[PDB]
Amino acid sequence: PQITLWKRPLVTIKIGGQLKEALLDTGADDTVIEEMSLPGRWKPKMIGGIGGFVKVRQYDQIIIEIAGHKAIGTVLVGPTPVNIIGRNLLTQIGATLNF
Amino acid sequence: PQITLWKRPLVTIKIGGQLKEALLDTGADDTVIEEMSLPGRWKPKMIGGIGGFVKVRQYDQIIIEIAGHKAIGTVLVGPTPVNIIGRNLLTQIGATLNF
Ligand SMILES: CC(C)CN(C[C@@H](O)[C@H](Cc1ccccc1)NC(=O)O[C@H]1CCOC1)S(=O)(=O)c1ccc(N)cc1
Repeated sequence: PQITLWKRPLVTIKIGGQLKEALLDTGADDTVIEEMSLPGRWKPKMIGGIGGFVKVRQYDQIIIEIAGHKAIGTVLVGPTPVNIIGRNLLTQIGATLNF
Repeated sequence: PQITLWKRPLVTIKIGGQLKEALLDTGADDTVIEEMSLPGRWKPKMIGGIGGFVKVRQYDQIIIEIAGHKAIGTVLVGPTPVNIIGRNLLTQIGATLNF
């Protein structure tokens, strides 16, 4: 698909058996999802943006289905106001910015 | 151009005659620039990011060149980890996300 940016680029994802809406965000280095349980080991991380930093849990080797495409990578879980698909997974689905 | 996302999508912008680096950010509704002098009056705006809400200065109808493409629109000035080009100006330069 070709997604225009007149509105927020929101897509459905499936993660841990759950359907969520997420923003495709080229300015996010990594994917961060609202609080949920994920399998496996995690370690703490701080991520920062407008308004400062938030503490998240970093899970590796997580599979997400993004607008029907599967990708695997690191997912950060924490108190984000919006689910964000970041570059670490956008690359895997072949997403590019074009102008 | 086509910009892939293996690295941060950093481009050169020109604003006030000065070259700056900025991040193309589909997850940002608005464009946010580090502190600098811009002409004209400003009005208050609250924007929310991952860490919370913050007050910034809104300048309307500012001329900015982004990776060689001319835009004229709203620029917010405030404490930002990086200059961010948001959807309000990505749409003016015709940017789309493709996968
Ligand atoms: C600020 C950029 C450099 C980094 N952020 C991504 C941005 O796309 C961010 C995404 C977002 C949208 C809505 C609410 C909360 C966050 N939009 C954003 O702040 O919009 C503001 C700036 C002007 O318009 C409004 S991030 O969320 O802090 C972040 C940082 C690290 C990772 N791993 C994940 C995300």
